[PDB]
Amino acid sequence: GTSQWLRKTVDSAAVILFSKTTCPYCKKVKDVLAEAKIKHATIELDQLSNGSAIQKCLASFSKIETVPQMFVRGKFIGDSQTVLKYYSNDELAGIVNESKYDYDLIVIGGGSGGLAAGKEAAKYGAKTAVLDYVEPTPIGTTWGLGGTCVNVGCIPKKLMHQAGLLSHALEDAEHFGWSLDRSKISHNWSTMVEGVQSHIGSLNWGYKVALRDNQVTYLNAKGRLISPHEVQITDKNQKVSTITGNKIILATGERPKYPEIPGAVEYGITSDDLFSLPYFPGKTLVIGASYVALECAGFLASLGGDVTVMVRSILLRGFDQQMAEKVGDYMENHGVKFAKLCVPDEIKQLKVVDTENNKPGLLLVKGHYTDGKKFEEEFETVIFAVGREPQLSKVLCETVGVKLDKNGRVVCTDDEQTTVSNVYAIGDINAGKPQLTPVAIQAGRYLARRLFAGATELTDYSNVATTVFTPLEYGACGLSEEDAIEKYGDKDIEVYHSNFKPLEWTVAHREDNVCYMKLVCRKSDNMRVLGLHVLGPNAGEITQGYAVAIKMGATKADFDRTIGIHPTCSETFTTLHVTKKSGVSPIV
Amino acid sequence: GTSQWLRKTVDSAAVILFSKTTCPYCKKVKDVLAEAKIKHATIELDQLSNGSAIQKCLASFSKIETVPQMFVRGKFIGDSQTVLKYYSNDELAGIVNESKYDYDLIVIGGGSGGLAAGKEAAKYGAKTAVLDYVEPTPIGTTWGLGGTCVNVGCIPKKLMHQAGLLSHALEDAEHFGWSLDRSKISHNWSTMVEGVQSHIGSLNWGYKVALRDNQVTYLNAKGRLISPHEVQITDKNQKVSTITGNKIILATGERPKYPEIPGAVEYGITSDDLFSLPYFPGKTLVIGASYVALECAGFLASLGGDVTVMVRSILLRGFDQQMAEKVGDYMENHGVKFAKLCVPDEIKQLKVVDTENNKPGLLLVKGHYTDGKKFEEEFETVIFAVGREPQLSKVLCETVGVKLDKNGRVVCTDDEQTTVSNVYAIGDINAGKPQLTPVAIQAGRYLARRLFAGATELTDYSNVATTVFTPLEYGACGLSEEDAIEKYGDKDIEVYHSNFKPLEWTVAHREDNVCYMKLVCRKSDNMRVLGLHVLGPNAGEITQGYAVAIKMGATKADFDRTIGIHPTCSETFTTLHVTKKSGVSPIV
Ligand SMILES: Cc1cc2nc3c(=O)[nH]c(=O)nc-3n(C[C@H](O)[C@H](O)[C@H](O)COP(=O)(O)OP(=O)(O)OC[C@H]3O[C@@H](n4cnc5c(N)ncnc54)[C@H](O)[C@@H]3O)c2cc1C
Ligand SMILES: Cc1cc2nc3c(=O)[nH]c(=O)nc-3n(C[C@H](O)[C@H](O)[C@H](O)COP(=O)(O)OP(=O)(O)OC[C@H]3O[C@@H](n4cnc5c(N)ncnc54)[C@H](O)[C@@H]3O)c2cc1C
Ligand SMILES: NC(=O)N1CCN(c2ccc(F)cc2)CC1
Ligand SMILES: NC(=O)N1CCN(c2ccc(F)cc2)CC1
Repeated sequence: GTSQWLRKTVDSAAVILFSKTTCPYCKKVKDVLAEAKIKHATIELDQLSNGSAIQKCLASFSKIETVPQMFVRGKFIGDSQTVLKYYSNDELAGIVNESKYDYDLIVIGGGSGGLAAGKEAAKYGAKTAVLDYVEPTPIGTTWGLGGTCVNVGCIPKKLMHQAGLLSHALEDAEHFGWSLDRSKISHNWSTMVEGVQSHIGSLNWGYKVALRDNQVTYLNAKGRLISPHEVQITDKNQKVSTITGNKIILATGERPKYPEIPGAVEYGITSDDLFSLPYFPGKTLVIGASYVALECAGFLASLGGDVTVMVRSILLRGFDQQMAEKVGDYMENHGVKFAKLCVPDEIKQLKVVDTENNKPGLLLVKGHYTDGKKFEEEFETVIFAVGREPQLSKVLCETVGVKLDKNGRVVCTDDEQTTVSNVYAIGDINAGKPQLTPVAIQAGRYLARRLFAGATELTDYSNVATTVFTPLEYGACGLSEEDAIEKYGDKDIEVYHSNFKPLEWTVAHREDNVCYMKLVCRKSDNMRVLGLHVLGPNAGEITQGYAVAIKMGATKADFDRTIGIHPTCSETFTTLHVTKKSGVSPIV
Repeated sequence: GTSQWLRKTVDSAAVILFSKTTCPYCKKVKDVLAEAKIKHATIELDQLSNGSAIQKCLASFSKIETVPQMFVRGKFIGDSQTVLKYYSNDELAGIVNESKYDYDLIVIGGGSGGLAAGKEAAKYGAKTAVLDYVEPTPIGTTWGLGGTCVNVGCIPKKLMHQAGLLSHALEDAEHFGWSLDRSKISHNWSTMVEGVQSHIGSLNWGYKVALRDNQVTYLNAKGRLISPHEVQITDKNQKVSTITGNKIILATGERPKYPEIPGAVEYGITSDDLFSLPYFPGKTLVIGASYVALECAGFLASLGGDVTVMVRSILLRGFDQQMAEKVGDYMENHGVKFAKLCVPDEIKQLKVVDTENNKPGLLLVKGHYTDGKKFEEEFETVIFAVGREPQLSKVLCETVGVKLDKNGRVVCTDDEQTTVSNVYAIGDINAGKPQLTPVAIQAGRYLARRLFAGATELTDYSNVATTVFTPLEYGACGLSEEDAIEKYGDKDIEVYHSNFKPLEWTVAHREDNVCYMKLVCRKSDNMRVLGLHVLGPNAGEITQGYAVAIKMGATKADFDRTIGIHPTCSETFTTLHVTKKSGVSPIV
């Protein structure tokens, strides 16, 4: 038990010191390592439950049981006297640097998970390389270091969401006594894209500075694992070479899909292209019904665009469908048009994009509805948001032995290990996990600590909260109502719910009964809260704190005995009492 | 145990039915009761663990052990056959209305607590009266039903805070691509006040409708308790009379204090006057440093005013002082002037308020700093925010025997009972309790259920979260850092903290390291979170959900294992790691 943990820690750590906070020979070794700029992990035995047992297990590697023991890459290096001997004879640098591999860790993919893993590993003395490359889109769009969320995801899409929210703030301001005239104000797309892109550029540069300051080697190159320890790299000049590493982390992410129809690749775009587009999209068709599809359609309409969404079946498949319907109904009342039960058959080009005068082209979209009727209409821009997929055949030679599932994602143990013992996978390519930026970051940092600092904590992937940043936002944590009913039966499920109205909406004359919240609870388990759902402003800020309580097993009685903060939207969760079974209206 | 509960429940319930969900004779009685429009409490014995014991205890009152059994004001009325006999003989109506008093419940005070208590009691059949009166301010200001929060508190102050927040939204809009010119836009005070007051008026009316629809008698009269069961009332024609009630709830609240200096009452105003003022205050001095003082100074500055705050000693006495200093520094960097360590000596009138042209007057303020130097400056408006106090020698004859503390608040047991057995107190006048609207509402509703429906649940007053709505908002739950250190010692306290920057502030070029958050934890109790603090936008929405986790005993490990929602401000709580003891900078 203790002995198996110690064996695993010693074999995998790059540089580690076993110590006690109270020993001056420890302190003497720490100071030498600091002065020579040797980073390392440290385990203070006097602050662990069974540190006395660990102290005795170390003798199986060092033949000693005493204070100060330093190891390098699985090898006992010495006690206090021996380390200082190496320091005084200028032998230490070569000892801490000798390795059978070029790197202790190679990270393939420089995004949310990969950068977090690489920076964390280097803090404990692991010699680390991070590889990142951005394959251009069909029209040629490319970007810098940081991954999907930083460049073409959460960061730019929430900034453009905020630009959309400010249109209603302009409207509201007149009712609160400000003298502007909303009807006389317009939006400039390229001015907003320039501000968004300047912030993204400061993030690209910040990550490059962070890697340099942690002594991480950054290679802007495409990586390919050709055997358990060998990574083939190709650079911007198509020069090819090979580097080796002890541990490997796969963190290459996904890219958008295109449907298999004429004209889609040639004449449509995706979210990869939208966030740096040099011209306003104009009259726009969004094909798809994911959160990506609805978030993009929502802010385009708030910025003054003429927007239509083509929905194959339902909105937000996999989310609570009552909440999904309320989200779509709000968008439809505030401008967005919906072509329901409809799919596209072909895109025809009518005008080429005017790259000179900075204007979109013009397209003819032909499709059909699920009963057979026809769809035909012209648009200036067509955006595909019909899902995302990894392309691991680009990354991973089949002979290496890493097992994939039927969707091409990596099959992992609960500690992110693949079917190849030294190879791990994190982020969106880890099969079956929520595909979210904070999950990738936690997985990457927690893994680096297990590999290189002797930690044991695993990532917990259950009950991870979400927020869809549609014009009226939707936050959730836990099960949808229909999933709870399927798992436990309707008779064992109680749902408390209410409409509400933000105080900010009263003077602004906004809608009385559109915001909505509910708690889905299990009767036979002390009214345990299985899922929480809220539609309203600032939904992500509302939901986050409740995720801690749900992690600890909150019940309805816990929400009842907690007192609200007034005046807020969030406080409505503390006084819910209308049940769905009762049939009493939730309006206020 | 069971028998003492049953006797207390039977003695004080107005109309109560003991029942079982499965018994058709009970259903037969229920149907009769609401056809005759008789409201009542119900206790379903099959839904309780010791229902068999309660059923045997009922025989001590009725001489029978079966269900249904119906009681009125402590008296057994009959089983199914007997109730129906009274019904078909038109005797039932007189039975259920027979009382030794005019009312089952008289509530003195029609505010947050009193309205909540009165409506809840009437739902279980208590015949209820709610008394409310508004003593005019020195300049004559008065308002309608609903109490301090609704008319001169939480509601108008947050609407005016929102008006101030919208000025920075106008500034931000240009950076996000909108074409307005912030420098050419101004604010109209009276347009704002008209919109605020129209919403307040809809609340006044809504409460009167609510009382009518719950069969509660509303008396717009001043009440005075002259003996345990006797309330003397004085109406708006100075007509005086007496009403009697079984239970009495005191819920009369507080009003603002004035300092004992010349000119203060004659020429200054308080928050009671500010929210309906017919002219913009102009150049304004705020005397005081409470949350009321800083919130009012904050929105007046955002609306274009020239504002000074005169601080006797410290800001936000009783709140965490690091956070208080950050709140004030932000205010001072955005225009609010502070006269520190300074008190007023006299207010001189230079111009009378111009009631025709709708303009303030002009005042000379003279004061002094604690070292003796002099303060002298002119202002158009002087607002006193130097505390609030009850005036129970106005509500309560000393001969009744209700004990007060040295500050004039009512001394109560943990079930809100005064030293007079039928008299209870809720809300701001209950000594030692947090003075907040949701606390008063919870106390009132829970008390009504114990009096008239046999409930046992008490109000929990510990770890109640707060938010101060200054221009940058400050939310908190639990102990300040200095209180935690005093209680447990500095070596048992660990503080995790970080600055942050809202994503919304990046493109808008707002400040990098002004928002701030920390967790104050107890080392020897598994790093229990003793206090949570955050300074930033939407701080009340951020804080609320974590108050459930703190109620449940959250530790630092609970925050660490919960995953963040991205991009939000709140997610920064899920990844904190810099400790104060380490000396590492919290900047980002
Ligand atoms: C439009 C959109 C909006 C989103 N909004 C949110 C949101 O609000 N909140 C949220 O939590 N999540 C959001 N997400 C999801 C989030 O972006 C992902 O969950 C996250 O980026 C996954 O991180 P990752 O490390 O797995 O991969 P990525 O961030 O995709 O990084 C992988 C990197 O590796 C590179 N790479 C690929 N192959 C190779 C190779 N062979 N060699 C070298 N480098 C390679 C890729 O080009 C990329 O730069 C959004 C996603 C999209 C598309
Ligand atoms: C400026 C300001 C801002 C505030 N902001 C917040 C905030 O954001 N959040 C928050 O939680 N709290 C806030 N508060 C506090 C909140 O207003 C109080 O905690 C709450 O109103 C107390 O309710 P209550 O029922 O105890 O008394 P009140 O609401 O004051 O109601 C008592 C009522 O009884 C009446 N009355 C008095 N004497 C008699 C009598 N003899 N006969 C009949 N009627 C009588 C009074 O006129 C009044 O109408 C604020 C307070 C102020 C002053
Ligand atoms: N034919 C190929 O296999 N690719 C590999 C990736 N590619 C590249 C481009 C830019 C960059 F900065 C890094 C790498 C070059 C061509
Ligand atoms: N004790 C007195 O001298 N009363 C106090 C009550 N006051 C009044 C005014 C308006 C109202 F609607 C109800 C009552 C009149 C004078």
